[PDB]
Amino acid sequence: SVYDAAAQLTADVKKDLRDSWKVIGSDKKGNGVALMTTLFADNQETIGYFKRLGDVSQGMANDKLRGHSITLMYALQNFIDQLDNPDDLVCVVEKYAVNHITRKISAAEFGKINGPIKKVLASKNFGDKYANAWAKLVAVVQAAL
Amino acid sequence: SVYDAAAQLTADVKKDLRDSWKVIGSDKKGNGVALMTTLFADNQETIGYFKRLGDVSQGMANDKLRGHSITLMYALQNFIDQLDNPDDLVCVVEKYAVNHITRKISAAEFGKINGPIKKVLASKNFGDKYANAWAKLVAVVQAAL
Ligand code: HEM
Ligand code: HEM
Repeated sequence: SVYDAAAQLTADVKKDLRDSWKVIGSDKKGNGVALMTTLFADNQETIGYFKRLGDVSQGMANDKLRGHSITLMYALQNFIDQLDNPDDLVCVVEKYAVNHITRKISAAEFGKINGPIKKVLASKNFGDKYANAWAKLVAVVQAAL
Repeated sequence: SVYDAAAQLTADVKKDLRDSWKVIGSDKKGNGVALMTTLFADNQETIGYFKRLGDVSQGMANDKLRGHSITLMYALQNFIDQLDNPDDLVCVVEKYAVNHITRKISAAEFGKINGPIKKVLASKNFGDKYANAWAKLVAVVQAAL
């Protein structure tokens, strides 16, 4: 359940999420597009879902991809800001979950974002410990799909 | 064009937007729900558009309305953070515009949000000058509808 998944965000996990977000959240445009391009590059089978964005290989030059990417980073900002209150975290998670359920995105496919997050964190010198923390947060969204 | 509208936002207008957002954006859950409930109170004809959120008169207790309201405040956060780069502002504005075009929300209907914004600003003592600044930002989105 979403609530049990949310319960897994312990004190250390929340700390690791905040500390790493201070760095990756400071460049939403750059890191957001990096996240998306890495997803498309490593999981080419997911590109079909993003038909509305056009030629996603254009990266930063594609305005639709840039707009989508920046907005996605604000969803993460949203999650981080709700870590203090699990009932609020759950209602925003469920809101975004619906955006993906309507696009027929399963829990398994949503989980494909973990690879890209691990790589982006790694490029900023944040290792496995941080990648695992982020996987826990992603797991909360997965529980709602 | 949307770019024209964005490019018309001046230094004094941006200053007023940021100064007022420092306050209204500090309690996203509270002011977000206040915005939505005020819209429903003053413009009852819009309630039907939000059927997905369920019984909106439940206010804060309605988890779906709460999730929506908090997320709406991050859309405004997004706009405020992109004020100095018109190209970035335009791409996020067009992204959110699509969310409304798909729901058949016209430019005139979107402008109905100005009343609620004016009232919420007034609750924190931000007057007409600030309401006009916000109407200019809303007009940027209207240029995309
Ligand atoms: C960190 C994880 C992710 C977050 C926070 C996230 C967030 C978002 C947000 C905020 C939107 C815009 C919602 C809307 O306006 O309708 C979106 C759209 C979308 N997401 Fe995700 N997403 C994530 C991962 C994924 C993954 C892994 C997939 C695919 C396997 C996916 C597929 C989609 C699709 C298809 C859209 C619609 C794009 C469009 O046509 O505009 N998302 N996502
Ligand atoms: C300050 C202005 C506004 C902003 C920034 C804004 C932002 C948003 C956002 C971020 C969403 C979620 C998009 C999605 O996930 O699909 C949304 C949904 C929606 N908005 Fe707005 N909106 C604004 C004003 C309005 C107004 C005045 C109306 C028209 C009465 C409107 C009607 C809708 C509807 C019908 C939905 C879909 C709700 C649902 O079923 O989830 N919006 N808006």
